[PDB]
Amino acid sequence: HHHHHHDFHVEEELDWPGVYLLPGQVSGVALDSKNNLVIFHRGDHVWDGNSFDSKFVYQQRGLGPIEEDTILVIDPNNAEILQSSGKNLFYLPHGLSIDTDGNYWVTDVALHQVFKLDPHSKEGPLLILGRSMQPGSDQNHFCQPTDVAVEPSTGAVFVSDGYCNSRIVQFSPSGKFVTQWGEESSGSSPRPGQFSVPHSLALVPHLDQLCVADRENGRIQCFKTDTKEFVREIKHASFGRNVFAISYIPGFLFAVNGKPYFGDQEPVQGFVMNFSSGEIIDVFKPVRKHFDMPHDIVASEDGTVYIGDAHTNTVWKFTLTEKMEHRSV
Ligand SMILES: [Ca+2]
Ligand SMILES: [Fe+3]
Ligand SMILES: [Zn+2]
Repeated sequence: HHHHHHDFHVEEELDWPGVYLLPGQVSGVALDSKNNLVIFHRGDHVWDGNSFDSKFVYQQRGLGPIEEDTILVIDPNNAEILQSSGKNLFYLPHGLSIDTDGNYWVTDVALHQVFKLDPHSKEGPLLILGRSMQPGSDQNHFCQPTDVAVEPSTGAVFVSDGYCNSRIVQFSPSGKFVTQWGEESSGSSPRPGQFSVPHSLALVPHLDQLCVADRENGRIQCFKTDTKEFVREIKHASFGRNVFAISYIPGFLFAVNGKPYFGDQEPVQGFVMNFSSGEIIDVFKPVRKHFDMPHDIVASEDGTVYIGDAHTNTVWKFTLTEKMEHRSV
């Protein structure tokens, strides 16, 4: 604020070779305890108009599951693939997050399910939530579930359930339904506690909060994690129509929006917000390749930010910095 604008800026790390990877649609990103990037991709499977019918049931079961490894851990420096798994399990990968023990938490929009996986196991999922290929809206069904966040202090499993639902569901560490909140965003304006496609979750550990990217409303909703009380709404004209994904590190909320329609004024970008005020302090995009559907984002306390694209099938590494003078502008 000494010069006209703001001093924090996010910039692509150009010496990171992970941009040269050729995965399928990249649906989820996360960081493991060694700060390695972990991605969740769709191989040769694509989400299109012939994937689901009118009742949200998956059409291409006979093509089988994705045959190639679907989860990759990627070195933060040389971008080499350190390990891979997720072979012969998934149909349309979506969310990926990692709990405090290092377990993977994954969602599938075709299966309508949520998986807990031990990364160092050879004997299949530790937990499966929801019913295979069966979309629903009760305590034991999902409808195209989008993301999962697991609270390190309680072990509470939160699932954002809604490309066709409008809820967040709490589960016990043993997979048992605890509680749920949220409903479809009502007539005229959308009111607090109402989702239209809860698409991304970020926990705020020491403020006991949970943040939700409401993609169709173009906004973020924050809730108190114990009481479920609506804390706050973040909405900016810069987002445009969508907020696809969010990530928290102390001090900052990071977000990606959606691609503009023809005529739209708001480009596709990463966003950096001051977490307290909720205000956008920085806007960014890659130098190599381009955003089309940036779909998930994960930030590290060390200042690293990763983004995966579900259309250009790419992951980028970025770095948050504060500089005395702005190299650009
Ligand atoms: Ca994620
Ligand atoms: Fe300044
Ligand atoms: Zn999605």
